[PDB]
Amino acid sequence: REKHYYIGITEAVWDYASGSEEKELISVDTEQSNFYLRNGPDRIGRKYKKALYSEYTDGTFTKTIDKPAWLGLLGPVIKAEVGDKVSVHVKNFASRPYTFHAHGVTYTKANEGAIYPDNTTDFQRADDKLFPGQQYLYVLRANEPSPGEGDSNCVTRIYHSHVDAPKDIASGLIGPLILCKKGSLHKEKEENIDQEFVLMFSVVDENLSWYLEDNIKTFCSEPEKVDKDNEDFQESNRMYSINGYTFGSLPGLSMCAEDRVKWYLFGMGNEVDVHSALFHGQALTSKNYHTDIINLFPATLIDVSMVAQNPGVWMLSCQNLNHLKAGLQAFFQVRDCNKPSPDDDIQDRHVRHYYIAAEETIWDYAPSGTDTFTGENLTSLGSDSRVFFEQGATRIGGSYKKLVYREYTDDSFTNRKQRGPDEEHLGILGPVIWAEVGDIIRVTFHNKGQFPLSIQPMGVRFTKENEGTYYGPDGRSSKQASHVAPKETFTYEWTVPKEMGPTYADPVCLSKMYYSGVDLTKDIFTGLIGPMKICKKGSLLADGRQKDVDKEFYLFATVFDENESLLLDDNIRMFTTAPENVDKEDEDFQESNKMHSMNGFMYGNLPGLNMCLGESIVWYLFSAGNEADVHGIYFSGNTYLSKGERRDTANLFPHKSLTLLMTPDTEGSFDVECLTTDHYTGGMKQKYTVNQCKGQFEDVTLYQGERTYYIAAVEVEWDYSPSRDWEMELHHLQEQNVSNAFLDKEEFFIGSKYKKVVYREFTDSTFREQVKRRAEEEHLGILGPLIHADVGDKVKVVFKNMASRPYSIHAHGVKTKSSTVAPTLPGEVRTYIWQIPERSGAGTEDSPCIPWAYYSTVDRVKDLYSGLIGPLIVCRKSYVKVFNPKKKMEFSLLFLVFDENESWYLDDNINTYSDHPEKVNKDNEEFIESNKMHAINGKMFGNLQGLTMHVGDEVNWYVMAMGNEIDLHTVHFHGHSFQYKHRGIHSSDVFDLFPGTYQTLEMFPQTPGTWLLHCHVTDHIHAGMVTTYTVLPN
Ligand SMILES: [Ca+2]
Ligand SMILES: [Cu+2]
Ligand SMILES: [Cu+2]
Ligand SMILES: [Cu+2]
Ligand SMILES: [Cu+2]
Ligand SMILES: [Cu+2]
Ligand code: NA
Repeated sequence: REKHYYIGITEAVWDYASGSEEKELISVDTEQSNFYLRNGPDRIGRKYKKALYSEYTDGTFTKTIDKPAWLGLLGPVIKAEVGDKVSVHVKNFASRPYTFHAHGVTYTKANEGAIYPDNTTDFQRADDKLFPGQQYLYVLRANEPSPGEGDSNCVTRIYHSHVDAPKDIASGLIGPLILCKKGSLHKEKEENIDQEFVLMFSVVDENLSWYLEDNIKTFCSEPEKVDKDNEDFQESNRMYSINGYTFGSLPGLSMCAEDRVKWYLFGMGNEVDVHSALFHGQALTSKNYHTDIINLFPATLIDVSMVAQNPGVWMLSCQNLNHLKAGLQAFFQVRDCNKPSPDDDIQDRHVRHYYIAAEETIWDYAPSGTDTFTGENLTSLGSDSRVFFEQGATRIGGSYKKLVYREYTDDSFTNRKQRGPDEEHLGILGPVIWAEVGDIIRVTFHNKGQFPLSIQPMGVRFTKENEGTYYGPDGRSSKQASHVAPKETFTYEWTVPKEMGPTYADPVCLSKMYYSGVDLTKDIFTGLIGPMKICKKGSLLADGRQKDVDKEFYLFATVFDENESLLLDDNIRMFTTAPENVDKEDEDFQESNKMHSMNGFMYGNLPGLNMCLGESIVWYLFSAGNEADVHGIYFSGNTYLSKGERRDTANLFPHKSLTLLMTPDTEGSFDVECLTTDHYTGGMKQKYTVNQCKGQFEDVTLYQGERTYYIAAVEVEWDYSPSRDWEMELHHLQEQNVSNAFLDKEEFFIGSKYKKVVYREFTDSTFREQVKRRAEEEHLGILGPLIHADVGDKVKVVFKNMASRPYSIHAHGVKTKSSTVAPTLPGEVRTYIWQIPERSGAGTEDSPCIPWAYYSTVDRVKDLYSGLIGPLIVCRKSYVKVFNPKKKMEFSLLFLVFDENESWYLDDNINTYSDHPEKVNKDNEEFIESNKMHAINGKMFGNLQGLTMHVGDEVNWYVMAMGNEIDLHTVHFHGHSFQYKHRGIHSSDVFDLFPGTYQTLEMFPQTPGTWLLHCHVTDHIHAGMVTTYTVLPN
């Protein structure tokens, strides 16, 4: 279809609380409320000026069309079906240059709506910058791999200005392009959908807007008492919002019961935006998999379905805790329009009645007081583990009073039900609640604590009465469910109807959690968290095991803020011997009580994780917390399959829950750990053990071929950005001046060139000749040599250490002989046996070539940041089969903010490169900035080159990301979409990366021009994690 959309960039004042409330929110008092919505002299408050898209009838732009209540500040909705030509008529009524850049959709270089160096001119910059008053036509065609085969009828896509996109997004220009299949739409609305909504979780940083100057003068009553760097002031401008509606203010979300609702969600913003949206007491599914949470990061695109049940009014919170108490809340209002309900009638309805008590104890994050890994007493002088565990003056140290759930046999909470053999790993986790689809869970809860508590589950049904978090006004009579008094008892009825359990395509049993629901921002962190496990009808033994599985495990990787324990007070009394000197707001104090743990154990001390070779293992993982609970739970040595995909590493977030299926092949003592730099060094690393419980020769199956890459570790001047002309043209085009923290040399600072240790390939085993880097290998940079392998091989890596301290080399997915890597001393040279079984390459639903990282493992963290990272691709042994022409290209992309401050080569870096080596205060955080290098494949600001291809090629992009907590990255390709999974059943143009995420992205280029490739997180675009790839016209 040929479609037209009239959209105008007007300027206006946007109210982030739109009256008149005066609601009852979770973990929010009016002090919180005020921090953000008072209001000068030194505070802008609750209304700001923003530039916003608006819909009109004509290209006269003389009458408008009202944007629905619930849209808030978002531009109007552009629906497009496949092959439609959409003509977006724009008029810039605002006071500055803006644009209209679309996403899941095809456009020439003069319908992009975006401005960078792309080699373009004159006729192709009419898109790139609409000056004030100018009108423009943006021509869109719905002609990518548009929605996937396995994607649903319509998917979430966005549009926004791209002059300085963070600053244009901040300023209010952002809106939804819903993208549907040919031809799902009857009268602009998906056939057989009753309700269509769009939501944005933006932490909308109004400090970054173009309208701060205009906003401080207009709203701050005394504008020279306004240090724009006032830590506090800045944070007073961070509107934790849903369509720009902070604190429960989002209006217009009402739906009749039994309505089919599509929700078109997306993240937007910066490092701070680690969302975790929850639609309270409601049925969710994404791609015919159940989802309880919906995480969203910057520009994370995703749709979901819901049949709206349970008339009433419910919270749509985000359970990132720091987000939650900055009021990232809103309500949706499920009607009782009296539609007839299709009631099965699940036969044979079973009742799982549990007896749990909340009570007190001391933990003992380290029973052993040592590091099973390094061997050391955790408190040794200089150790990274000391900080957390140190005791005396104003440091609590190693043990904390915690409330924790525990199981009792019955009614009278008198006999326990003692922690059995395999339940040894649970630790701080409460007892597992479990059920089948159709059941009726009940939980008799008794409190034996100082404070009042509850049990809020995740992903079961509960009537209003049973809801264990309080909020309103929602019409609740009893507050008893939500508030249980420090020695009271309540019970506690949940149902588990079909829609809350796992689907057709889902695993057997879903990973879930239950927590205490009074004040989430303290009760979970206090120890009030247990695992839950809802399973398919009859998939469970009457004892509660999965019918065909040997061992089940549970893991809760969270960072335990004791800092917000209900009992911080109680602990400062009970364990500091200068309690009067305890400054609760002292950074260095706060650190002491951040127990980076798994099941509340640290530095190797988790018992229970024990299994025999080749057993059916089913791991259930979950997490909770805030934007520093990004995780990569990597099992060394073994891998798992989850919904037909193969990895070894679990990316976890607040209220995320993963079910992993594993059958473990190599025998030994292997490492569960968080790849996230800080969690490792801070003690998030445990052990599991595969034992020989019969055997019994010593190989239990297979291998075939044998390949020999000659690799070497060396040791070189790495410039991160040798030209600057790209950066220079960028900033000249946007008319910005800007100097750069990282790159500019300053007085005392480094800039761009740093000594690093890179992997390289060598020809013989003499290493006198280093392989020359090809021409379509030249895009790799800091990466080591590409390593191909096929489902069957073995890989000899012969590794010389042409470096100056012990390194190693090893790869994810890959298999070896038993649970150990060998170090490789300088000058010395060594061989590694990487086996490549069935469990190292694609799974059912994986596309055939899948990448992994190979990296040093002397010092996981310091080695990795120093330069030692590479790609290993593990392709399925194809065929006798097909012949006649293909064409094909490959690109490995590694997204990493390289912490040069962690380099072994830092000393030498500083001495060598800085103008004055004396002025370098190493803890200076002007400096910890200059040396955080934001880069794709070790290169920045268009100095990652020879991403080059031709129209009609078949490109596989091997994207990976490693590193810290800051290293969440969102990959966006301008011009083109892509697919993932085998064949290409899911399409998107933003792929979400964290440390331990590796994925093959199938792209089919088709448009001549030079196109941009950024991380969509605001800090990283601006830091220089960006480049272009060129597509050429045959
Ligand atoms: Ca352009
Ligand atoms: Cu959030
Ligand atoms: Cu974008
Ligand atoms: Cu990024
Ligand atoms: Cu784009
Ligand atoms: Cu962009
Ligand atoms: Na404010």
